[PDB]
Amino acid sequence: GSRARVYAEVNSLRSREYWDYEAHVPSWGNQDDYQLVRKLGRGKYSEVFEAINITNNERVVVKILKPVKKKKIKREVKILENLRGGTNIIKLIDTVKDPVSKTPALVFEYINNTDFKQLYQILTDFDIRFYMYELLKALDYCHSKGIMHRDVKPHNVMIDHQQKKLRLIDWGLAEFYHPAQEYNVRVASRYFKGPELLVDYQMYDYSLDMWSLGCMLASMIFRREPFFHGQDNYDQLVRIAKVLGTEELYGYLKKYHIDLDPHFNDILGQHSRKRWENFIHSENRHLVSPEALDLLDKLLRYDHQQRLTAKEAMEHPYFYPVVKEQSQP
Ligand SMILES: COc1cc(Nc2ncc3ccn(-c4cccc(CCC#N)c4)c3n2)cc(OC)c1OC
Ligand SMILES: [Cl-]
Ligand SMILES: [Cl-]
Repeated sequence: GSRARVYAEVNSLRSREYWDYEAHVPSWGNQDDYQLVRKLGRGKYSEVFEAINITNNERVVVKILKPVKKKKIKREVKILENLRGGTNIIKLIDTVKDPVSKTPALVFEYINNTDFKQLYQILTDFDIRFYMYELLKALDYCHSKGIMHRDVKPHNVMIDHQQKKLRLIDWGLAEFYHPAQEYNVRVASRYFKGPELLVDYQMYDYSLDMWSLGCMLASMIFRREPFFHGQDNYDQLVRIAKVLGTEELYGYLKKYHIDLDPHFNDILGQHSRKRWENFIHSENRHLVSPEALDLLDKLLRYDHQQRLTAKEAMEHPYFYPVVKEQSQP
């Protein structure tokens, strides 16, 4: 068995109403209050449009939800309501339906986001520390509120690089953590899936998000994006094992009594645990420090229970420059 090291009992200590999302009843307003301007993106079960609120000329974003169980919609809405006002959590402004189609939609604050594929390549050492610290604030907050995001990746982190404002978005895969609950492993996006997901270990927790965050950190400081570039879910674990080593993998599986899909027998091979310094070269050297490598080593661990918590990560020396700069000249 496995239990989160932090925030394990959060939900059981709260009113049932807090976590019993199936009982939540959203109030659906009129989407006619919003003029859609342009498409910003899409997902498996949504598309998102920039919009103007006709009544007050506020620029917002409208996420039109594609056909899903009402249950998944209630989950996302209740989670967003529970996290509202939290540090660096996207603000849910309203829940609306189009009168003709009857299609439900969520309205969020607009962030003047720079595409990560443009942004990450101009970030300084300090900028990476700063934004990673901001994202950690969001994760410590949601974890403290009993919620796992389960889809941390650059696409889900909106950054206004002028305002220095970061928001964690797309809470559609987020879930309430309950100790000993077995969860579906078909979460996250391939390059950000923790080893627990890839070996079908269901008793995971908030620490899944910390794997994903470590993947982001590695891509930012080393400039190899994505960092672990699997061709499929099987190959994803092989790419991880080429860095973290196979001995440590087999150790992890034995510790948690995880049976390894035998398709891995012929593709994993035997790999040493690598030095993180191996990834340094002339074009990324300025973004790498001993502190960054120590943090990465403590996030990207097979054993989910051994990974730093969001708060432990915030306390790491890598972020000392950020903590110091929070008092302006
Ligand atoms: C993403 O690109 C851009 C995004 C934004 N701004 C923005 N602000 C808030 C939210 C909330 C959800 N979203 C979103 C958008 C697209 C897709 C998804 C994923 C779920 C679905 N479908 C969420 C948001 N996007 C601005 C831009 O330009 C100013 C962009 O262009 C760079
Ligand atoms: Cl979203
Ligand atoms: Cl250190």
